[PDB]
Amino acid sequence: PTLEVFLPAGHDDARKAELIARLTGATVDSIGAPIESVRVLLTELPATHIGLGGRSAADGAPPSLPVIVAILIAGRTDEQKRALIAALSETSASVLDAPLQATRVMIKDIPNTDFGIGGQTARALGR
Amino acid sequence: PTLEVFLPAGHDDARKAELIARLTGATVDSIGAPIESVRVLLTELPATHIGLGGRSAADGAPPSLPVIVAILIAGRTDEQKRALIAALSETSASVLDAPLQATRVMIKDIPNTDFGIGGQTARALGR
Amino acid sequence: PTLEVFLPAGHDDARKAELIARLTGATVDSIGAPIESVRVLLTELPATHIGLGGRSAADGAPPSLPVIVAILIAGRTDEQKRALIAALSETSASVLDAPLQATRVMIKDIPNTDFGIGGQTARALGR
Repeated sequence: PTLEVFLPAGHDDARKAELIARLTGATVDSIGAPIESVRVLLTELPATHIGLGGRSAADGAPPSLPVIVAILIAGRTDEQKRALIAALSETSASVLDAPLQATRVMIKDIPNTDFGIGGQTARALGR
Repeated sequence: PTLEVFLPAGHDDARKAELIARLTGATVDSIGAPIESVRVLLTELPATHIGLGGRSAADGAPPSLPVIVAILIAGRTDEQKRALIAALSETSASVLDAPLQATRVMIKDIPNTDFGIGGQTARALGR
Repeated sequence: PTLEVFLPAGHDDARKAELIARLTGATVDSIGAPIESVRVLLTELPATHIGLGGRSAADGAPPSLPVIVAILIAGRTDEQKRALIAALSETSASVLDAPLQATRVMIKDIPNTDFGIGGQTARALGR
């Protein structure tokens, strides 16, 4: 699985490492992915680059991050996704001290014909 | 809705804020999302990170219009999507003094099982 | 590296597998990433979702795909990035039978503090 996490700029290395550790744990627990297959990509945004309701965070918008994109090989059930969504949301909210209501998760379900690892498709690899 | 706007570096904070405000308004008009639900994420990239036709601006490609990825919960109609592409594109061209002809919008539908709002799935809510 | 390729829906599995293999080789050649580290996700788009000039592909827009978002651990040189943009663009255009001028590449650099592999940061792992 590959997570892209949009978060406010400013957090220190220890907090970011903790975010990575905890979101990875949340993923492993939720959808049973091998821990070494979980990739986390943190994308920091300045307040001037974050908008909610047409207002920038620099101009006082309420919190709107983290937004997490979770890229998964197709196959997880609806209720497994529901569990993933709950776990990533509560974990990222806790670590970053963000309101849970502000979190958003978007799963991108990728057909096994449409996903490549090492140049080989997930379908080729039996996934 | 969440818009990720891939933006070449160089615009000042006022133009970024104007873009956030006007893209948000275009989204509200075209697909009728509650304004408070519209998120804009500006992904500002150096010219060396942006390829057009196989080259960066630094290697001779013409300047880049924004590329907007519009992430929607599944369920918007074809007419709404048509209106969204037009509105976001006209707004981009107007705000950035740029050719309408080169504006880009890519819509990604997320199934309601795959979308998370405050830790709950869209489907589990009324969506 | 993590590549997301926006492409028209409807390509057959053989062509998608070829695209994944060839984009992977292009990435290894260009920036020297270990082949097993290269992940590719294809994001298929309906023609009504693909906007250029404020009109969708289904509504008569000129070719505008493939668009590739390449997320890299930071540290690649401008020359490496130039090579990557060229190779990804030429390869994806060739495989998908698309015009080179339609292609776009967007590179996101992730600091090694912001990149996770198996719950550990790239910096932790000596990357």
